[PDB]
Amino acid sequence: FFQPKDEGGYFYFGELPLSLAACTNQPHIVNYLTENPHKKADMRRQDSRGNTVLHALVAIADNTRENTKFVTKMYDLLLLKCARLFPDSNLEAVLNNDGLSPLMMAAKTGKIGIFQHIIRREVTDEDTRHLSRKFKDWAYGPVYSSLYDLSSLDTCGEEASVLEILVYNSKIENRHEMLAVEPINELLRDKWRKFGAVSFYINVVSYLCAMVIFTLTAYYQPLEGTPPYPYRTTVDYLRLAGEVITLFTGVLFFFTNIKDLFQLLYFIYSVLVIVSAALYLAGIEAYLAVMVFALV
Amino acid sequence: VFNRPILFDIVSRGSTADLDGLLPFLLTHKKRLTDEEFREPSTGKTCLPKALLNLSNGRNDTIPVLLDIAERTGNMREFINSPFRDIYYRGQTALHIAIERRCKHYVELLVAQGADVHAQARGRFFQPKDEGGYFYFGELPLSLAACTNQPHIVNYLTENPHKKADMRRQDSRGNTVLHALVAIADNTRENTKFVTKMYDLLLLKCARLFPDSNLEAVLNNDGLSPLMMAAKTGKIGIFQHIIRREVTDEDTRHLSRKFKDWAYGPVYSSLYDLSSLDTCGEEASVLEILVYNSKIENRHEMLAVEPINELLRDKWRKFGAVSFYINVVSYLCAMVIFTLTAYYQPLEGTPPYPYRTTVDYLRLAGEVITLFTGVLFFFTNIKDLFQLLYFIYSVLVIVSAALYLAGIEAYLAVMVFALVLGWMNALYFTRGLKLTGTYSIMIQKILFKDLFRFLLVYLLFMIGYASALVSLLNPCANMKVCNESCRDSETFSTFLLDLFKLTIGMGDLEMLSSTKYPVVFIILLVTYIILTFVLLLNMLIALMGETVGQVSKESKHIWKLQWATTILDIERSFPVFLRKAFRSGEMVTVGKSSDGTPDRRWCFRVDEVNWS
Repeated sequence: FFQPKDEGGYFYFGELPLSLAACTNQPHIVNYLTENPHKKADMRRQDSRGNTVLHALVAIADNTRENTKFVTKMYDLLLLKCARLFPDSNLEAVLNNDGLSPLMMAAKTGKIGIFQHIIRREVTDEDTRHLSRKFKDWAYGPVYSSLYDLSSLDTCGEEASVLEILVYNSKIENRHEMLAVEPINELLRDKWRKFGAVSFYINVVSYLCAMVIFTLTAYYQPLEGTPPYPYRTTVDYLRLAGEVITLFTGVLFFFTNIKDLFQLLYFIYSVLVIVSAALYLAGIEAYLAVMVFALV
Repeated sequence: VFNRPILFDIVSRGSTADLDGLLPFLLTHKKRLTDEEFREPSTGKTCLPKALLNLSNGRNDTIPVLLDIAERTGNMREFINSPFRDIYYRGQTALHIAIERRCKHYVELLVAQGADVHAQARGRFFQPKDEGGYFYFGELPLSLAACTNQPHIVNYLTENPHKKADMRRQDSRGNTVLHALVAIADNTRENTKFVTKMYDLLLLKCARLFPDSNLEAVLNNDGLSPLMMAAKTGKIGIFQHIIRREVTDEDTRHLSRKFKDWAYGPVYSSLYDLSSLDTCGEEASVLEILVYNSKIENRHEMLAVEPINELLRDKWRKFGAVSFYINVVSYLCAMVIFTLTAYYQPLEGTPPYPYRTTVDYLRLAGEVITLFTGVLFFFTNIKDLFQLLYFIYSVLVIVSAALYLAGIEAYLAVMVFALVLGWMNALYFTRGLKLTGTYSIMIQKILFKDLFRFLLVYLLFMIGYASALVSLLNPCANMKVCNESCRDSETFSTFLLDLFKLTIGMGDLEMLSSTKYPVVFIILLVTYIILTFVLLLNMLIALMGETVGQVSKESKHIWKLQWATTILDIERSFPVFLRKAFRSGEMVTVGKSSDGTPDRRWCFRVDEVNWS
């Protein structure tokens, strides 16, 4: 009954009385259970699913106005609580059984509201503001040089950066809309005007050149039967230099997909180029038949 | 006192408790606080700007004490003039910072002791946002208060029982406070409201205090009027307001734009001025920059203002359609005459110059006026020193003239180029009446982008597959079974010809079963031709069907844009000083005090209807 609604469950709050009060929006109960002149619980202890109260709080979050308002401030309340009462580490760093951050789980299931808020929020009182996200640098009248943090936004597959789950593994109804947030939409242009178009154009021009070279080596072959390996003369150096770089493109696109252990087509390309390489190494009839498959 | 850091700490704290009794040391060791070593040489900031940079509630009450110290040295001038020196923050006398933080008290003091009412901080930080700049206000303290919307500061700096600045002095970019005020103007409600009235405030100020000339007349380094710069960057709001505004109090209303003539109940014969609206390239009239040089996101919308939209019709119903029809009919006649002289020529070889008989007077009279149209369209574009096509027309007509003057063979070859290119240019007139020129919209996308890239990629596809097939005859032995005319050969490219003939989506090529001739060749051929000839062109057909629904405003908009372009160049083609449109107006004292010109002060009259 307490599992999420995709495992036959009816309501999943987090299997913890503290989180049970949290999701159900009973702040006074939270203040009591966190601290009271008796037994008291720490939001430290995660659940039987790897989650602590924050992750749960994100789970049952929704996008309707009501299911954003209260949860927004409740999250910050409990965060500041854990901060003050544990002013050495932070709660945000703790990961679930899948090792995801609460921000990560916010991204995956596409919870717009809580994510849109957690990306901006800054701690006003500088007493302990050392967990804020948005900063300030200077305001010369009408222009604020605002400064957005990036610490789990981009590390290229080293700690499951959020942008990765946004781009590759996301099949989310709100995947598009979430990208409209400032420090992501801008980061697109930032990675674009540098290292964005340069390598893209390099790759497209090199690919077109390789394909035209394969066409070249195709049309200038000895025709009318008998395809053995004829490389013995200077004019055949052209075909030799074309086929070696053909096999080179093959092994390169092979290495591209073996590192994954339009995502396999360029690999089947390499497979057929290797078929061609073997068949031409044999140098027997009915063996150029795969060169045409490779070209097409 | 002991170092630059200690005093910076003292002042950033905000209490002179650590500064008291330091001035007798300063005088003791002749330490003049003006000295530069107490400035971090990275930029040059001194005690005062570092002080004012830190502000609690608007009061860091050691500042007057520090200035007392400066006068204990006996120096304020060197002190209060300590401009920042680098490429990021250049100049920027402390007064700029004080005004930016907006504590009119410290403003009062600094100005009273007297800093300067001029410091042109040209640090790249202060450039516009298209030269790496972050904020461009106008390099003048007065304009700095203006843009930042601090009216009281404006009243103080304009006039006060001390040094005071005149909005006369332009910037290091040719601009005075009005031009700047237009620069940082925007189109959002907020960035229109305050700037609207601030502009009028400062304008009336300059008027009253300089009631001989006007500020509006002063031009920037590019010689543009503030109204001009408003037009160019497409600032709708400030422009829409400056075109209507009229000075209510007739004491000095001799700068207003809209006037009144009579109101017979519900009809007001309102009268809009035109003094920088139209002079045909003599003083950079605003309509010119609106029509020719404008590539503005709001170029269309700004035209919706009354005394411009009406002026279109005004120049249309007179001198608008007459010369347009004259030009189109004369052009069609010239082209049909060139066709005439083309078809009636001596054929079957031998094109010398045969003009010796009466029947050849027809060809002579046709070719002379052909060369005349050529030299005319040549003169059209040489005055510029569908804007060069009619000139390349003339170039090729002159090629034809020279080649026929030679009268040798292979020399009529350019007459056909001339005829075909002229009948292509026939589209230039075919963009006016009857909603002609709709194609001229869609050709903007299909010829340059869509059909272009499609034909490129498809040609590459088919040539690659052609190499494939011409290499795919040796196994699957040489046979290309006769189509539904190259036979097995090795020459150079006849393959490509007959193969393209095959690729023609002409007749649904034969089907096979129990293969005897090339076996795996046919399946590749059929799947490829299905790919390219059942999807690609269909991809493009669907692309057309979806892209055609983009015409929203650019039908009437490109229609009146044609109006603008054509009509205005028409005016630009013949003597405008002749009796033309944009008629006269009411006489002096309601037609004087030049933003333009004589007592008539040429205006237009629009008859509005309203009930109230």
